[PDB]
Amino acid sequence: PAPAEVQAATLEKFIQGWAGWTPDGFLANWSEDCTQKTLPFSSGVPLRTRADTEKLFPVLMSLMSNFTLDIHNVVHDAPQGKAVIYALTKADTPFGPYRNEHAIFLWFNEIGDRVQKIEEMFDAVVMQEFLPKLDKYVADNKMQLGAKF
Amino acid sequence: PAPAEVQAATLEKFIQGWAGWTPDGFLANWSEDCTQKTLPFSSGVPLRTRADTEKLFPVLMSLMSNFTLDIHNVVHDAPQGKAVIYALTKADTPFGPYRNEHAIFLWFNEIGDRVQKIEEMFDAVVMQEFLPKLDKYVADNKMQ
Repeated sequence: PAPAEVQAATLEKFIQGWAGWTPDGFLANWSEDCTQKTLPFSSGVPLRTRADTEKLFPVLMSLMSNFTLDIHNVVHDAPQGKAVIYALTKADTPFGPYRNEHAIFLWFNEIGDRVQKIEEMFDAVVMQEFLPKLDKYVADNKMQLGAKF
Repeated sequence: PAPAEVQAATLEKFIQGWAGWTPDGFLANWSEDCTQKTLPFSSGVPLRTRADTEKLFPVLMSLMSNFTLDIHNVVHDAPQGKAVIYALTKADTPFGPYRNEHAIFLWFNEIGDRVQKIEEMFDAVVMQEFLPKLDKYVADNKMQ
């Protein structure tokens, strides 16, 4: 129900904040009550709060250097306040080269200046080797995040 | 630009034909030059032509009974003539229960009454168990 030009500006700011690869710069575009869901539902990963996200992303971005974002497809449904992005990522990690692809569904808030809900499906076969190394990493350094992956 | 209502009718006919309610079926809504892409790109699967799909669907259909389609999200970008669907499927197969989830990206043709190309990302971890069973079934029975 937010204006389309307001939604489109948030969509671009969301992409630029993601490509900038800073926690504050990316989380600028998320509302205070934004949740993240990992798809598929069969994976059984619980919803992540904004507080979970604020702990996970600094760990993520400190371990992924030379981050590169390739935007492949953007689909914006302004009357519904929804958008979809298919993107490809790459980076260097202590665990070796990182390669991922994302299908990200977004919901804008009523004002349209923030993202209120995120559902994300990614390269699950490749990530079933990388994400557990992240969790083992967090445990070995006693970083006690209260959130996994 | 293709009208949003024309595109929406194709979107609904695509979903209804996928669920099996439409007459003329799933493939009547695709252009003659429609292709299907298996996401992610890292999987290295070449595009499936319309002829490949017409060969492939009778094999899946024969192996799948009680097919059920659950639509979770539809995102329609009428200005660009694009749409995204997130759906959940289930069926009974000779290999046991089938469970899949789909993130399907759709491009409509210029007029808007047909699907011009498809890019699909599915439950890859679960499909790594199911898809090679299909190839073994095809090979064991000397198909194609």
